[PDB]
Amino acid sequence: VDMSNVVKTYDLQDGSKVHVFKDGKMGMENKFGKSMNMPEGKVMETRDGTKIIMKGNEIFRLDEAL
Ligand SMILES: [Cu+]
Repeated sequence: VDMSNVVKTYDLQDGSKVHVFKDGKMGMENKFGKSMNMPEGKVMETRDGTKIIMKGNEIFRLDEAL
């Protein structure tokens, strides 16, 4: 992964990673570095307990206010 152009990574509980790039592209790799299609509309939990959903090429994160 070209981490110098990655602005945010989400480290998922299952060891996969979602990477969001400076130009707005997004990709995913499993724990072995194999590319994955991103599951749109699926709740995914991060290692620190955050939950996210990807929809319309955007990341939505559990509202910390609640
Ligand atoms: Cu995505």
